[PDB]
Amino acid sequence: TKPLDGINVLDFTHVQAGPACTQMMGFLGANVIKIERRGSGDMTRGFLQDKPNVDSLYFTMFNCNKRSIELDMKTPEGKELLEQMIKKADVMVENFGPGALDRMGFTWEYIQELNPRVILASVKGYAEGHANEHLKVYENVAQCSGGAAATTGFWDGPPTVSGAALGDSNSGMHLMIGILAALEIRHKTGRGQKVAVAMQDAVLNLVRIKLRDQQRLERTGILAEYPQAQPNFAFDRDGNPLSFDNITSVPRGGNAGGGGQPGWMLKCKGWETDADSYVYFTIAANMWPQICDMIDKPEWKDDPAYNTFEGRVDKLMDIFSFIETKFADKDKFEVTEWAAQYGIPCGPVMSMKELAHDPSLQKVGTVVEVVDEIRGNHLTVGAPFKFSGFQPEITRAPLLGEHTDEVLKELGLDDAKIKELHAKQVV
Amino acid sequence: TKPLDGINVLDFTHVQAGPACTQMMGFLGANVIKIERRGSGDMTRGFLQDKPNVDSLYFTMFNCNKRSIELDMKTPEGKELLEQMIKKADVMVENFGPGALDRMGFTWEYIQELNPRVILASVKGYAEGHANEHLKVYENVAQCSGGAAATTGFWDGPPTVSGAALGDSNSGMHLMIGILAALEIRHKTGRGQKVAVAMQDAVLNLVRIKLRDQQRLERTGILAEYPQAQPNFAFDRDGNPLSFDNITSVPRGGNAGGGGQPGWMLKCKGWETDADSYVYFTIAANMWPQICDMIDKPEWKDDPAYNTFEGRVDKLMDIFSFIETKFADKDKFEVTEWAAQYGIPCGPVMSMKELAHDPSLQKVGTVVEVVDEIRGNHLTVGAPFKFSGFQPEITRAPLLGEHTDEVLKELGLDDAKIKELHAKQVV
Ligand code: NA
Repeated sequence: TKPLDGINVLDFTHVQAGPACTQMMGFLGANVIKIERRGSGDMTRGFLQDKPNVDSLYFTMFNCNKRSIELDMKTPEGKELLEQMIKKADVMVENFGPGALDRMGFTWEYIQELNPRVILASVKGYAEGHANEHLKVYENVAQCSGGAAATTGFWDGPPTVSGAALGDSNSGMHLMIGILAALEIRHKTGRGQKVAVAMQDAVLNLVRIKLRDQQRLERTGILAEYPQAQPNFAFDRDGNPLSFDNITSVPRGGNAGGGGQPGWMLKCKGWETDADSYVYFTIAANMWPQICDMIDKPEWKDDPAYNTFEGRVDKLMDIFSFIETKFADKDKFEVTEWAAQYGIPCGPVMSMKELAHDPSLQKVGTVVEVVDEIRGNHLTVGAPFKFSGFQPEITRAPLLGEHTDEVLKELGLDDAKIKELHAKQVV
Repeated sequence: TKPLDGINVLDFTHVQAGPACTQMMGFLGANVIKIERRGSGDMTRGFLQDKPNVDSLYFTMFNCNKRSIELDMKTPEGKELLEQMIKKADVMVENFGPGALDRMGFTWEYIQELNPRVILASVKGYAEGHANEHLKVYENVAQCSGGAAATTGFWDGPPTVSGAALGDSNSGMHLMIGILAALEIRHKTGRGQKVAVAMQDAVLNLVRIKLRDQQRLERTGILAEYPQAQPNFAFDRDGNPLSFDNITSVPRGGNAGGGGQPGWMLKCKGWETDADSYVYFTIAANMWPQICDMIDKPEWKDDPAYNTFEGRVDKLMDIFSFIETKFADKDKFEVTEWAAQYGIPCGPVMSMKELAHDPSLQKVGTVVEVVDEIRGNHLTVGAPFKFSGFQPEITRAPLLGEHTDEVLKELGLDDAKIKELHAKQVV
């Protein structure tokens, strides 16, 4: 028994945000019917393919546990089909532009008329009511709109995008929270709701720690845990000093700790010829004696220039630089093992190659080999929530229109009618 | 009616990941009782305070819509009190070290006996059964473990952390999905489950697109949309040109498009003195004619060297450099409007200062002013999901043990018993 067994999802989504939401629902047991445009379908199918005329890894890794039906929703027969499907549905998920679904003939009011129990879930770029609510947002545009780009990277370089899908998949996971919340009250009210997530808002949620920083900066004029708080440390491209004297918006802090304890990205053996030969090393305020033992600096234990966070503000980047010299002949795994002996939070920069072939992630079901006889097997990320009572069973992504007839038969249509729909090119 | 009205949460969490989960449940109506250590409580209270002896902004921005009780769980009386609270709870939430809750007297097995309906939810560093299951993980350590640092930043720079809480808040939002899914299944089964989210796995879920890229690279030996795919553009430390000939793990691509169309971060007027005077500019394949119009390059519309993705691969960075020269005397909002009249979605980098005081975000309830009559008002981020049926009502964060006696009275304790517990230093 899986959490969303019996939950029927009408899935209009494409690209990444929406599809990530409905795929993860499918991993938890939902019956996901992906409605695709006749003859082309989700643009990810043909987006950066690795084999010619085979659905891409972009498509397969975001569309497992779904069935595909092709539908021309601009036809009268298509609209009648939708109406029938909505009456069988628990959740409708879409990421069209503002007002698109209303123009297709299906307002929220009309949807409620068709099915009082159906939840309507949307991914948007900007929140409804925002000055910016209508225009488009790709992955990195949301990262920029939500404060992530401005606070990511280095003080002497540009705003920097995250490799993680802070815009797309993050918004999809946020929409999943919204949909599940709507399911929970429906047990009381018996009624579906409209739920929407703007990509800017999903990013801003994760950037909450930097809105803390903005207020601290306004109130106090300094962020003591940032590199720029160290006198004479940070400079711009042209050699101008960067101190909090002149800083009015949360700056980029390089590899500083964020919402963690102070930390830094330190080089390990092989860093010149291996881009990922680094650890993240933390200096937790309650672990200074342990650190002093590790690096053989007993004289730093009782010295007030070193043994409080306040004392270290003027030299912390010097301390990271010295710690780094201890790792010069050790790889990242052996530095991680060394720090762990002291209980010091520290871990490796894992490469994508290391992650793809890691035995442990395959053991726990986080990296999963999907069985696909048509395209060949591939890896995907599984469910990142682990449950005592069940396990996902991940199955291959559908071919375009693979399940059209199967789905129409479930709506009780006879063979003659299915033949008519094909002949009319409705399906 | 709010989704989680009547859901009683026994909240052991501290720092960021756990508290972000329980706060957002509170925003959706949950009754959150935060169990804190007598005398000190959640470390965020005293972490980077902006005023002496006043709860920090880290604390207040992650602990609205909660009540605080102080409890010594090392005492037999405290353990008995916990047993009573567990019997009235729907969800227990924790982010202690591995085994820590077992050691304080409450194994999953014991918990099930006390209350067959209760859900136990945990934030972990690595998943149960992982080779690294006993490693301590916070924020940037998790960004490193889950593939984000390896794939964020520049090819000639270090692995780079996101300013967004990819580790902590992201893991908390993933746990909330798990909890809501456990509630769904409990409606059918009548039984609670154990759910857990590892920070590595929450990060890797958002890094799915780079696991796409790792398989593409292994299968084909190139990622055509990356800057390194342009011959003689990207160089290493020593001045040698990088190419995918010798790249076997997904590299850092600077400000390339990720899951979006090809893009780059482009300077606008004032970039030397304003760190956030930038726009993200996307070159979507079927927008090339509009882009040619915008930048007055009519020759490029019909030239096969320029008018397809494939043709642009050997010079895309040159094209970006050229487009950037057109923005040198325009600010990021002027550039965005100029692109928008050609139908081109361009995105400004929003500073934290701009976001904190943006009218629109306060209009839609995404940035919210909390009325805090104890500490003075502050801003926070609200619910990033917007519902037709209700609005969150955000109330200020609790003082340490502010609600101890209130909570004990709800358990059925009389004033004499409560007085005894205070005297014995159990609360
Ligand atoms: Na030593």
